[PDB]
Amino acid sequence: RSCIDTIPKSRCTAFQCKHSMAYRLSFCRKTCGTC
Repeated sequence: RSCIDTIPKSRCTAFQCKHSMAYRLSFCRKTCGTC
């Protein structure tokens, strides 16, 4: 189970991490903690 972020965490900030899953889905996989 290997996933990698491919976004600026900046985008998956606390404000979009639990708001913009569009990043926190599989863009900020680890970065947020969703993969």
